[PDB]
Amino acid sequence: KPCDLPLRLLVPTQFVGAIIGKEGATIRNITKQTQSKIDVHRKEAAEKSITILSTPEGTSAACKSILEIMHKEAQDIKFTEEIPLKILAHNNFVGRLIGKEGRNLKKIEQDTDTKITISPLQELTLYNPERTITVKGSVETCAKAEEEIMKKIRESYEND
RNA sequence: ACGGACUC
Repeated sequence: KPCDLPLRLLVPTQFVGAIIGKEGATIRNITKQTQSKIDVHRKEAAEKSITILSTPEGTSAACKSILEIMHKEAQDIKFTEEIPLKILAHNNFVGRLIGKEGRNLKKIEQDTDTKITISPLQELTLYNPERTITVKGSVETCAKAEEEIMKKIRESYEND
């Protein structure tokens, strides 16, 4: 029933302060409301990883809160550039997400109204096996795409 | 730096 595989996001360092909040208040609320364990590295592109461990539903809820917080802060500081959702996933667990001929990926794109691209295999390194899944859309469409992407990642984890 | 946090 529990899947040990966390959701891992890549977010711009600029927005981590809003995610965590003064004295941890914001992230404290998220982890309480979504019953999740969320890890942000203090030192670590000017992007930082966030690891979210929870049920599928609590994981999607925490991701959606982080996307909402980040979009608000971008508006607050007149940050005009798009902020795609970026999911990290081990190379061993992406073939099911993509599917024969990209079929599964394109279906998620059409179902969620996002544009999803995966980093090229040859950008991996010996000791970084994580591909970057970039999801372009609104807060709402990106959150739905996260739900569908991680279903496929977990399906591969739990079988493959 | 709005850096919070629950083990194995």
